[PDB]
Amino acid sequence: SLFELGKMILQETGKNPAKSYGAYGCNCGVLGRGKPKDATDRCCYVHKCCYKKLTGCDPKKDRYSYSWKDKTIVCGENNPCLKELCECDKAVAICLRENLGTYNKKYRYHLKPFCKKADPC
Amino acid sequence: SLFELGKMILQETGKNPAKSYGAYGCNCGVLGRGKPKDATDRCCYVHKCCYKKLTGCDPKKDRYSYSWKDKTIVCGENNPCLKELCECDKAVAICLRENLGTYNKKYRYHLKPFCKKADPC
Repeated sequence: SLFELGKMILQETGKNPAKSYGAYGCNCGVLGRGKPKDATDRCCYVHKCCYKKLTGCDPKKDRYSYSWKDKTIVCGENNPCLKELCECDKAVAICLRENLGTYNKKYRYHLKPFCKKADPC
Repeated sequence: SLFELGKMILQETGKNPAKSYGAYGCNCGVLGRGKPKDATDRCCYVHKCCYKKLTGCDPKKDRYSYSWKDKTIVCGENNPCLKELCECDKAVAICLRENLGTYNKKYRYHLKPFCKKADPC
């Protein structure tokens, strides 16, 4: 769920997930995707395409288990959808840390109508 | 959808809905409900209970038609669910404006474990 997603982002980035990534660019936050503004936004773009592949679970509300082992997110779920879901959130959190170097606050609270439509995943 | 909701909030409050309400208190822009921290937070509590009453449509994704007539949000649906959904979103947008007077930025990115159990809808 968003709880695990936010927690992972916190663990990887060190950043408050809601403030930094609850509404950034065209892909991080509510609504769907859009043409990404930067690398950080593209992580969320990939993340939402990753969500699309999931069936049998709810990426927003369904909680799942993972552990923080050797400072690495280790998804601990047998159930395929939850396991894939975990790996989706793990990927974006890793991706966000990797591109924190070009994070730009100007993209926070970016408005959707000023995002160009996304290509399909 | 969340797009129409966001637009209403902007139209009513004049505020970027993400910055002001994307994470406020225990009910605004956060997963689940919690005891409202203030009046603005209470708007979002009511809004989520409002959503819960809906049968037949999806609050987050289902688009609906409304208009801005004489600086008033005017829903434009006959379908009961889409109509009620629109009114749900309309009411929270208005509620948020009517409570800007006690809006407090300390409730932004509010820590969930400070939230007590919400009353039932």
